[PDB]
Amino acid sequence: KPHVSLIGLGNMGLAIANCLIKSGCKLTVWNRSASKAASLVAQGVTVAATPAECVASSPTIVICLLSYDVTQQTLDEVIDLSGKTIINLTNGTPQQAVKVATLVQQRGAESYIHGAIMVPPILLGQPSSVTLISGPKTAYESQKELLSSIGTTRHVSDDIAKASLLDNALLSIMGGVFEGWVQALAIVGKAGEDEVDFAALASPFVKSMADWLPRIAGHVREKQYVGGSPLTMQLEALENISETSRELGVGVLLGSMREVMSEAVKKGKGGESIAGLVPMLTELDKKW
Amino acid sequence: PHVSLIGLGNMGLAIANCLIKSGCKLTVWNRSASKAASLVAQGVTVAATPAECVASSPTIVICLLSYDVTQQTLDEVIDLSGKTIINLTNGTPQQAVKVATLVQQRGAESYIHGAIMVPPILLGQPSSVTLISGPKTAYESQKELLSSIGTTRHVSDDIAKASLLDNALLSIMGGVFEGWVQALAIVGKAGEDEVDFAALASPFVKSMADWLPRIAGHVREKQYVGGSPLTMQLEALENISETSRELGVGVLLGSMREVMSEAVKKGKGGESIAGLVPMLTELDKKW
Ligand SMILES: NC(=O)c1ccc[n+]([C@@H]2O[C@H](COP(=O)([O-])OP(=O)(O)OC[C@H]3O[C@@H](n4cnc5c(N)ncnc54)[C@H](OP(=O)(O)O)[C@@H]3O)[C@@H](O)[C@H]2O)c1
Ligand SMILES: NC(=O)c1ccc[n+]([C@@H]2O[C@H](COP(=O)([O-])OP(=O)(O)OC[C@H]3O[C@@H](n4cnc5c(N)ncnc54)[C@H](OP(=O)(O)O)[C@@H]3O)[C@@H](O)[C@H]2O)c1
Repeated sequence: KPHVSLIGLGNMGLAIANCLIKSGCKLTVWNRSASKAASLVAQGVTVAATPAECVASSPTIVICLLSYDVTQQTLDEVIDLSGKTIINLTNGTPQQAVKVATLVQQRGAESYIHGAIMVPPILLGQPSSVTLISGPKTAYESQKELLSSIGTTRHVSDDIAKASLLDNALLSIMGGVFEGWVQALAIVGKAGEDEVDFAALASPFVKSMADWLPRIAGHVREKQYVGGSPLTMQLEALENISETSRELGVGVLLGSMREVMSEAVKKGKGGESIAGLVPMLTELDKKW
Repeated sequence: PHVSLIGLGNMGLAIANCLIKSGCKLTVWNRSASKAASLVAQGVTVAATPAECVASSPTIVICLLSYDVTQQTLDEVIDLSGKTIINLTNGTPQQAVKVATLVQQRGAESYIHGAIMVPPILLGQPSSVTLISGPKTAYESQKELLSSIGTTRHVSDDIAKASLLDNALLSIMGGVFEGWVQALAIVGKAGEDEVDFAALASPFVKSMADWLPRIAGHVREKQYVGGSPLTMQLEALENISETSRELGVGVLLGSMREVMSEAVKKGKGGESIAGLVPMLTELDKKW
């Protein structure tokens, strides 16, 4: 029954709380909306009135808030972190991880590790469900056992910023997948198809796309841009998705993809593979 | 078995090589005739014109860039009497109906539309699925020939269906690529190995793949309540932009940020990803 504090009782915060409770720990919680602790009071959880009193209560602080900005606001009056390990499970950018690591260090925190939970709340605590962890190996190692309450942790690096870097990279893929999937479902739906039957038909094709991704990552690393699926042809197919959508009276996502491919053609990269879009991104700070 | 092919691009040349490998008597036409050079050794006949290529065989395969190029290339093909047309040219549902009409008007026996769902290098593998729509009988007749490009799947008697499902599947592919390109740009600029990243990512991408049928049920059942609201997802998309700015790396997923923003405005911030589908079905708009 080690003492753990948890800041944030949102969708993911509350799933974290339940995992930590089941693990057999003595849990102090704080949330802006204290009512979100209501389902935890019966399970023997203490609700601290302020972030400060919450952090005082335990040597191990878990944070799972909306964002860095909300994390900075919440930690504002948390003056004393002596002998505390911070486990930050708040989505943010690599520098935001470094910024919170710095905020808690300046306040006497013993250590900081950052975690990206890669599943929705309902999956938290399945050994299958993976959380990526970055920060000092000894710090991970001391929290490993507690952290096993939320599923399998993968320590990806000693660098505090890395779990967030990989988080942002993986959420990029997820964002792209959902954008395409939502566009796919709007088209088949409006045209009077059953979305569940379409999904059964799509799943084998979506698995093939997943299997082509490593080959593409190799192409990117080796700057090998020639294949049988040029950007000119792919752009023509995206334009037909727009027209297909228009024909049905449905809206059109993938605009950034259309824009970056349109410009790619302009710069005489029209004959390159999808791997050729990566240098379009790495060489220019722009929102397509 | 006499087959005519119109189009010797990346996919057209792969089709040609499948049809040769399966013992067709191939006649070809392409705007750039030189693209038939690898086929002349193998005994293929090059026709001077679309008309003379179509004239040469009972069964016509078309694999051109677009509908526009197809109608422009069929401009002086005025006699399809006796011809069965297999159109493997990507296009809209309405374009498939237009070519079917265009080719009927000129005397074609029948017309089927197919959508090849693999790159040329995988064409001819039984694992490679080409969606076919059109008359069952017309498909039944061509099924044997088409076995050369892999496994064909007759999705509907309705000519427009292969192109409907094609556009739907290519939407997913374009999203997946958009995401992957963003991910690779981010981790590459950060000094990570793209191939080691891909190994790490693989389990996670397969997991996303598995989530999609559930989301389809949510869309059909109009069930938009879960533990992953759009406000939370938008916040994460915004962090991908800032992560990218930190690295001096460009950012895609613009239409995804935009539609989620409007969702939040319309009071749908609490909804799941499934709550985006009605944002699209309601309004003709580019996001
Ligand atoms: N599917 C998921 O839910 C999921 C999956 C993986 C990772 N994550 C990550 O987990 C983190 C939390 O996500 P969530 O799903 O728990 O989101 P959520 O349901 O929106 O909860 C957000 C949390 O942030 C707090 N908050 C927001 N604005 C605040 C403010 N201005 N001042 C103080 N507190 C504020 C909320 O307090 P109130 O309760 O008072 O609103 C709540 O505790 C995010 O960074 C997210 O990306 C989530
Ligand atoms: N490549 C793939 O991975 C892939 C996968 C699945 C489906 N497809 C679909 O298959 C079709 C063929 O794609 P592809 O990869 O063969 O594209 P491609 O390599 O761009 O070839 C385009 C073909 O259309 C011809 N063409 C273009 N503009 C023309 C014009 N104005 N007049 C006459 N002919 C013209 C080209 O002639 P020239 O040779 O003279 O330029 C060439 O034969 C497309 O609809 C595509 O979406 C492709």
